[PDB]
This record gives sequence, structure tokens and C-alpha cells, in this order.
Amino acid sequence: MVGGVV
Ligand SMILES: OC(C(F)(F)F)C(F)(F)F
Ligand SMILES: OC(C(F)(F)F)C(F)(F)F
Repeated sequence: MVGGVV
């Protein structure tokens, strides 16, 4: 899994 960035 690759987490999102805000
Ligand atoms: O999981 C959240 C998302 F979806 F990427 F915005 C977080 F902001 F925490 F990264
Ligand atoms: O409101 C956004 C959230 F939801 F926190 F990701 C922002 F990144 F802009 F802060």
C-alpha cells in the first residue's frame, strides 16, 4: 500500500 499525501 502507498499512502496518500495532503
Ligand atoms: O490517508 C489520508 C489521505 F487519504 F491520504 F489523505 C492522509 F491524509 F492521512 F494521508
Ligand atoms: O482540509 C484538507 C484536509 F482534509 F485536511 F486534508 C487540507 F489538507 F487542506 F487541510
